[PDB]
Amino acid sequence: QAFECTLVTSIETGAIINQQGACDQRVAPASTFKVPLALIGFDAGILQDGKTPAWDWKPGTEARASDRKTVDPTIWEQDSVLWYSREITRRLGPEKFAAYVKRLGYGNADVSGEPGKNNGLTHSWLGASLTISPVEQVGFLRRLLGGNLPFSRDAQAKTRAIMPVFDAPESWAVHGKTGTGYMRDEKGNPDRNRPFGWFVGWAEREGQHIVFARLRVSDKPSNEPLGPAVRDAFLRDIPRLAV
Amino acid sequence: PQAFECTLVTSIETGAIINQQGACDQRVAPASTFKVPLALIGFDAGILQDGKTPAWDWKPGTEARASDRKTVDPTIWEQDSVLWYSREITRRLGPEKFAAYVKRLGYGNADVSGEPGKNNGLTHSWLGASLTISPVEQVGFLRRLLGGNLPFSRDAQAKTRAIMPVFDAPESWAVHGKTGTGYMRDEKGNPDRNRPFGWFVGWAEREGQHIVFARLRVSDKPSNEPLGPAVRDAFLRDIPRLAV
Amino acid sequence: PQAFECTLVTSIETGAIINQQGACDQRVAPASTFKVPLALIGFDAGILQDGKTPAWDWKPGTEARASDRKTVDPTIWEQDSVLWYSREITRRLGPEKFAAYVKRLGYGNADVSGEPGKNNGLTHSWLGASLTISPVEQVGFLRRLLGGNLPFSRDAQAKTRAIMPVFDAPESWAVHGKTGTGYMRDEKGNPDRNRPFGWFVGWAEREGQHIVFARLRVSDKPSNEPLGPAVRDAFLRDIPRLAV
Amino acid sequence: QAFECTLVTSIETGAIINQQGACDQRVAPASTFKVPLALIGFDAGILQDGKTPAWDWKPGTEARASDRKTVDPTIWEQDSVLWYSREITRRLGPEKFAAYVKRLGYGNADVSGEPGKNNGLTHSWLGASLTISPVEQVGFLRRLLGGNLPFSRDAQAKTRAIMPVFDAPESWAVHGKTGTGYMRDEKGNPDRNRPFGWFVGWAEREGQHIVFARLRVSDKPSNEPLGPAVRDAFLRDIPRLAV
Repeated sequence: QAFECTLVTSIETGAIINQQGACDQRVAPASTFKVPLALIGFDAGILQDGKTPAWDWKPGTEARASDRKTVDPTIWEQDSVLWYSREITRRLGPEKFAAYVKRLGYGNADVSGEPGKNNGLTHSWLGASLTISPVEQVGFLRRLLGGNLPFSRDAQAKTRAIMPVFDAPESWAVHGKTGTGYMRDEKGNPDRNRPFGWFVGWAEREGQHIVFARLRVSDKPSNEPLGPAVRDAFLRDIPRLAV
Repeated sequence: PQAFECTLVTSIETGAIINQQGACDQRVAPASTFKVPLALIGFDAGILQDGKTPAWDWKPGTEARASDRKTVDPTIWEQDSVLWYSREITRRLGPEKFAAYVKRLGYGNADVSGEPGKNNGLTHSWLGASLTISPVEQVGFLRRLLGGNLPFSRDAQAKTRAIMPVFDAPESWAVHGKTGTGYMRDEKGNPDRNRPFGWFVGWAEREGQHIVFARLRVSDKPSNEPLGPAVRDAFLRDIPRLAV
Repeated sequence: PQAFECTLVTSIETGAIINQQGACDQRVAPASTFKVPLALIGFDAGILQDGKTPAWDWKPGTEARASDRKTVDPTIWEQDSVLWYSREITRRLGPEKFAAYVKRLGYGNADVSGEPGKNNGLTHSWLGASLTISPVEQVGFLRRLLGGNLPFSRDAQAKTRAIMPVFDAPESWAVHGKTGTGYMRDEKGNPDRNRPFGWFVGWAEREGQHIVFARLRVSDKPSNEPLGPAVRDAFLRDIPRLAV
Repeated sequence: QAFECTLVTSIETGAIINQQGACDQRVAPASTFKVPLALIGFDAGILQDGKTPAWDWKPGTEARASDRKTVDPTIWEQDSVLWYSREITRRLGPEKFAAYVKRLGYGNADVSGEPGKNNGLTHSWLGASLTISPVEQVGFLRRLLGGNLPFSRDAQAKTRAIMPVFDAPESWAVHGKTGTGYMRDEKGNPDRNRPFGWFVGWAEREGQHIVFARLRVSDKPSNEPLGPAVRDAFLRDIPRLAV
């Protein structure tokens, strides 16, 4: 159980450009969920623009030691700061959060979490219940770029605006979000020996517009976060993959 | 008690024990976890300046591993083995300074005189010749190092922490740890390749949460793999659950 | 301002200007510094393969100086004059491929339609018939070429860089540059042999240090020698000073 | 302002075999200074043998783009790698460097650099203060080959052992070091239009040992480094000159 899936699709044509692997295995989105959660936050009025609201880290909430303590939506997409996402879902509540996710048609749309643990608002996108496949990531991103999601066009445009931007060889302008996670073991604990990494988003060059998702599931531990390593490998591969 | 494993995890913010398996008071040679206090001694004594200085070169007379015959700075010294770099620090210190520094630290039994009749205190004391330390004493030393509370300059303590190898772990943890490997001494001061042991000691941090740990595994069967790396990989896998 | 000189030098590692003399936005014909983008277009279109392929022969019906009536490959083509080799590349492209390639490059004004009524877009556009570019636009194009950041395959960009002429300079610099020579157009689109101009554009590299440059001299007196080689030799002499 | 000097001397006699020009004009040794600096490095313990120490190029230091990034004393004499020589002098410090050169009696023995620039440890042998004539180069090399220099014979033997080796016509075995530099203009900047090239060393064949130095100072720019061209010309000339 260790693989890598890559799906590259033309937005204009809709046709497959490049597909490696079956691309239908569902795993937790990890922090690629910051893209649909940003859309939900902007639509609900919790998030306002790229700089509003700026929240301060509170003791007792989870964040990396390298994370910045004052976070706005733009920095939220760059750092880990799991508490920022958890504050958004807390302000939504269980019922608004579940209905929002069902309106998105995002993966299995299961944010109830683990049964008997009441962790749907804090862990569902980390491995507690919510899963999504590379083909469904692409399906969601295509709908986001076409303005077709049942969310306000203002919230959709702001979601695209805080997406991290990267430069790829051969003049490809890439907008993408990384995600790092770990498969659960028997007891339901994160397994450091089974990391997985996402890189999803879209890219443009001249007239061409593409949308992609790369997923790599490993069965050996990684010293670095796997998400950034998957992204770097994909940024190097994207000029060859898009021809 | 021929074969055992001990784990001690302590919270910096509260001072309380988070998790303890075993008695954790069995004293054993530090065996290259000693690079943590030796780095502190080096920075304080002026022998070391920063993570890139001094960069010493291996010389043909000095015995070393094949991969250790190169230029080495304090950062590389902590990442790889490079035993000769450690021995160059103690050679510059001398026996009197080295004994006074370790005694001032209260590090284990603070005995770096080596084996009597062999004059190997500067070269083998932390490898099994005299110096021993327990997991609870290692956590005690690490706890004061993190707070800048050892009787040394805060600058030297900060530089020691900065060259510690870093590892990523689930649930936003970042682990700064040093491994160690060796063999238990026999009935009369000699290695016993049937009783290997492994260390992994250090600290781990999230935002507003710091913990200090020491893991010691002593076996009664030989092992192909060095025990240090195996102990580290298992602790990094366990630390998300041992921390809550 | 009929006569002037402009020099722009930019750092790749930082993206910042190192040295600028003059405004550097005056557009003139590239005049065989266009061999750099035309080589890129040639490699990308499959017309050119590598530094030695294809080797085309001059044929008796073709305009050329005495020294250019021989076998020519891309390496020789960038080293020597050989205007007919450039004309053979654009003939194989055709007007619509040539115009789209230059527009895809964003090279200067991207106008290769030539002088209206003369149908010389494929033969004279980069020699003063339509296509113009400024020193800042030369540096911008060369900066992207050096990083493989033009909208072409990294292979074609690498082969374009490999056939650039190389010159050595003091302080361990190696300069990869292309010269250019021509005359300014007059009031009604005709050569003004009293206003010669010279280019020297390219990049220079030391270990871990890359810079991109363009120097353009426009005169108002007829020159003894072609101006390209004179601008080059002066720039090669100046580059150690301008780079620090 | 432009000339070429060549001095060829016998070891068995000390007598001149061939001399073209006056051979007393002093110019900067450039990287023929790598021969005396190698002797200083082995004697001071900074250098150990042909393969130790191996240093790595660090960003911000000067080297040709074609130079290898990992250098030992053998490769040091073959590539340019100005940073390798500069690291050697930095470990000596200003006083040990000047005292070593003074004990060597090398040219004008002036490594203080230009006044006000404090570049004695970085530019003195490139044109900032240190100069040497062809006859002084032969004088130094003759004392190196005889073991006469006031340095350990271990250091002397290792300096000779890393000297580049070339094959010359008519069975001449040549040990030579190349050097390339540029005369300074008014403000002390290197003048590309006034390059100069060294080739110095010794050569052996049957029962004949010769020492030589060739210097060409030009007043027109050189297409390639002058040093290698001077060496190639001298290797062609050496069977006729030693006759």
